[PDB]
Amino acid sequence: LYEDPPDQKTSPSGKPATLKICSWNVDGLRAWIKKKGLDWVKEEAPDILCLQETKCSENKLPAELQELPGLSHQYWSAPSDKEGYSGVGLLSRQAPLKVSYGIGDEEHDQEGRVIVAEFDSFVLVTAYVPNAGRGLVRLEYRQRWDEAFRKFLKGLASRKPLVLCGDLNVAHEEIDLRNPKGNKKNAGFTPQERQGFGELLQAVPLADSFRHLYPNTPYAYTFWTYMMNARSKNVGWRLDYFLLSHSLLPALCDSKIRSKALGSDHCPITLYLAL
Ligand SMILES: [Mg+2]
Repeated sequence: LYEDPPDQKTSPSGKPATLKICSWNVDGLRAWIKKKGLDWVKEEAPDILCLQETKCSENKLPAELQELPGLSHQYWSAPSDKEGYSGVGLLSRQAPLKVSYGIGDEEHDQEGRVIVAEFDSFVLVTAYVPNAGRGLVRLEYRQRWDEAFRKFLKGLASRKPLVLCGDLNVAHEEIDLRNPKGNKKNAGFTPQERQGFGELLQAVPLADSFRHLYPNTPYAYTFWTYMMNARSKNVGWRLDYFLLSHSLLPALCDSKIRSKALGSDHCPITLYLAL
């Protein structure tokens, strides 16, 4: 019941898109390669690629990344304790003016979850938000994360327009997942997580780029459980977002969900800006 519409590559005022950002929870950089995730990146040819759940360090990266032309500025963050879990990457054609790691809070900065890249007219944040876990074992920690992240982004957005992208591990509203009723007590659709997302949009403020453009479009998901053939059945959740400072809405051309790109239990999302 879902086919992503064609790429809209001009802005509301007819200006051509010039900046293409792709974000993807890859479920392990090495498995993602074995599952032919990198071939797709080459076709998409984004100016900036944000990756979540790399499960990799800046110390143990695959060598294919070094030969990706068009994405030669590469920044990585992995947990401070063990390796093989979480982790994020940000790869850019253009060198950012400044790259920083984490959200300025030691409590929340030990799991390789956030990279901040400052560009000329905007700041890009990519995030892998803590999953509330099986049995919601981490829901209280996730609530702490949500507040600290919100406060961090509010301060960031006070100085420069913000693009936040990544796996935010929440389906905001019922339209954002195939089975809302059955998941209201499962990670990603608890009232606590949904309210945190709503407060994030209102507080910073940020706009949900996809839902701004497609306010009434159902069955549009970016994650499906590996099990039970969920992806072939489109039993999914929209967990991956581009959230934009409002001043970037005149530059917004499109916000895509790359449903057919394989390699992970998430699919990529792609943003087009006329910037
Ligand atoms: Mg995973």
